[PDB]
Amino acid sequence: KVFGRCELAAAMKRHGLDNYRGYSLGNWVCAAKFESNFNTQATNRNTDGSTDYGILQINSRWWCNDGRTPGSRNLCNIPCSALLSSDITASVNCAKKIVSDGNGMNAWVAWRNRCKGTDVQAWIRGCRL
Ligand SMILES: [Cl-]
Ligand code: NA
Ligand code: NA
Repeated sequence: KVFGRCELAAAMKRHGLDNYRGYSLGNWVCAAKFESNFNTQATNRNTDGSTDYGILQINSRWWCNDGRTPGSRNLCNIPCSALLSSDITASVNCAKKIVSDGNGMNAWVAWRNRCKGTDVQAWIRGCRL
């Protein structure tokens, strides 16, 4: 599913991401835009042989099981393919676990490089929320 900006903000709000660990909603929308272009089916292979999956590009080295990442962990306890569904429940719950882990949203390279320190409110401007 390719989400619309406002449609994604509303699903993110419903699942309790707005101000989760102090990250306002526009942070999560902005991270989604640059990680997956709002596409729940996006996959990207990393140099280390791990793969990122879904709307928040959650990585198979720590967070989900894809059966092909030697010696990885599965801390969100899910097959990585669960992260590609048009329902984002699995991605959001897993993201709550990641963002609590110590580095906050710096865990998302595109967030650190493209969203951090910018006017992230712009990402939810005009949304009926
Ligand atoms: Cl933080
Ligand atoms: Na915001
Ligand atoms: Na594996």
